[PDB]
Amino acid sequence: GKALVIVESPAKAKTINKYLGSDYVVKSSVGHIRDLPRGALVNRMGVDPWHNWEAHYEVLPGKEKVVSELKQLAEKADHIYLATDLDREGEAIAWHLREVIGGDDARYSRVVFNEITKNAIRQAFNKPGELNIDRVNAQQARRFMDRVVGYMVSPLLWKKIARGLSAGRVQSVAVRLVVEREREIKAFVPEEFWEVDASTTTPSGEALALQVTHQNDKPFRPVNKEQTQAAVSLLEKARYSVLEREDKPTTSKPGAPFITSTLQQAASTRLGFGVKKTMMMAQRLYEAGYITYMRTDSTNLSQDAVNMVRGYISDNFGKKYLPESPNQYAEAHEAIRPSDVNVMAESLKDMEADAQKLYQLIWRQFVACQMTPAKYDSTTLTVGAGDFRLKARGRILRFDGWTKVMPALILPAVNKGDALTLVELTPAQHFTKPPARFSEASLVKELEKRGIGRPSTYASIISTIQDRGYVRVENRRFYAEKMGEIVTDRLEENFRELMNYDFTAQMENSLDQVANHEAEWKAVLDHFFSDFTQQLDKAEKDPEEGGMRPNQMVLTS
Ligand SMILES: Cc1cn([C@H]2C[C@H](OP(=O)(O)O)[C@@H](COP(=O)(O)O)O2)c(=O)[nH]c1=O
Ligand SMILES: Cc1cn([C@H]2C[C@H](O)[C@@H](COP(=O)(O)O)O2)c(=O)[nH]c1=O
Ligand SMILES: Cc1cn([C@H]2C[C@H](O)[C@@H](COP(=O)(O)O)O2)c(=O)[nH]c1=O
Repeated sequence: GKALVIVESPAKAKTINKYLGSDYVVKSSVGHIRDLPRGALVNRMGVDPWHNWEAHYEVLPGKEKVVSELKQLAEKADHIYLATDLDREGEAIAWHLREVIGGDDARYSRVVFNEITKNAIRQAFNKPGELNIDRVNAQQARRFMDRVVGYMVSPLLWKKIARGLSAGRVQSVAVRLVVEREREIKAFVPEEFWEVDASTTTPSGEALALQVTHQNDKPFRPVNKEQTQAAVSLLEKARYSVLEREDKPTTSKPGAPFITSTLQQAASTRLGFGVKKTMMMAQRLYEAGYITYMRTDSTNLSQDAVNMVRGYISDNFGKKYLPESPNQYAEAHEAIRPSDVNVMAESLKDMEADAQKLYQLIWRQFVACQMTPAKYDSTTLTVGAGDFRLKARGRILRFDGWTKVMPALILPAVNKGDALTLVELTPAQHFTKPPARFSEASLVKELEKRGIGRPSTYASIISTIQDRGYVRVENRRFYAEKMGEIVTDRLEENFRELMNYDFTAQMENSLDQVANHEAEWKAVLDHFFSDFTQQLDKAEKDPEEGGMRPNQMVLTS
């Protein structure tokens, strides 16, 4: 008569089983159990846009075994707990388990937790919740419209452009961003601008480096060899002196604990990890109960989490690193942080080196976020030389603050009015450089920025656009393929709304309204499908009627 606890993976089962008494029987479904696959089109999609979005879910291959294994486990249990992940997909999976197993809805509870620890599991089963149909509807809505775009747009692409090509509701918009970035880079015309550095000696022979900033009180920006040399000869004869000294106490505050998007960026910048790699390892860490749920865009930290880390900072770093009050970064979810701050990367049980480095990265950002600011004494020397003004910036670390948890890593003395002796002038030619190429994690950042992605879809978006001749990662950077641009233009021309960034961001909002009972999923899908078929209908017409242009290059005749 024990309770049945269902999770989606063996790894998560093992971890949660350590925190559930013998009264519970943990069992992983190891997969989605059930899911989707002119009536022909409807059957292929498994969803019917014409019959009020009636769906057709069938158990995945070899899962009928898992199904028949769960039912009998349920008949021996007084209650079934669906402990799927906390996001919508997880809710949907919980729904699929409750549907497939059957029985009284009262026999089912929906436990929510953002980390698999003793206390988090206790709090989750002490106040078990109900399955939220709206989050399930929100998830299915997303899924249904992705199926519609993919299965209804792709065919048009095969007929008009080339067979084998794919279309993705959000994938096509992600690609568009890369394609626009590609075109920016292709059209960019580098511009030449000069800079002039001056080496000088303070009264007491100390070396001081300055860069000219003003000439005639106007920004010094020579654009060629002659203008620079002309400025150089004026500068070689000028008398140098410190027009003014400015000593200001500055500080650098630690960043907020990680959320999905920032974790990916930092893992990509500091560890060279790609999005797929970071998310796969994040999941590994989360499922082993080492970090909080890795799909979040909430920077909140629970009081226990904050008090725990503050205890760590206090014992391991000291009073000077402990802020008076806990840092508050601005839902109900939490940031990606380690579950136990006292567990070090080196102490993780079965995690490969890279998974340890990701944890370490998460741990440090977490601890640092709750530490005091670093203090520096910033100095700004402004030097006058004839009609020129030169600058020298520098700072010395007074207190490392939060930087103490990061790996271990000089303007001379001079008073206002002191004369500087010129030693050498160094003119340097530079050129404005084209916009940086998106990186996997950098594209996500842009996606988030535009409210296009979502914690649990960012990674899927990145991968899903990568193996379809549209865009490719070369040296950890995105490059737009010819087909990518060809398709992106076709879609921009005949599926404007679908390709529009705001509308795409708005759809994410529309999905949030469904998840929050502020909109009905079918009506939302109806509206999406309405705008969609209208776009699609004109796209299918001959180009002479405003239809999509075939990817052809007609000869002279
Ligand atoms: C997570 C992490 C941060 N940091 C420091 C480097 C950055 O400071 P500087 O910009 O002053 O170099 C800052 C970046 O934080 P984020 O990774 O959150 O962006 O935190 C490390 O040195 N190593 C790490 O592994
Ligand atoms: C799994 C999944 C989750 N989510 C999200 C967004 C929110 O963080 C959370 C849903 O929670 P909410 O119902 O309380 O809004 O999960 C998506 O937007 N798409 C998905 O596919
Ligand atoms: C080209 C290159 C990028 N990167 C990174 C850092 C960032 O995570 C990402 C690109 O982001 P950025 O445009 O903000 O620099 O890829 C490396 O770590 N090494 C490299 O050699």
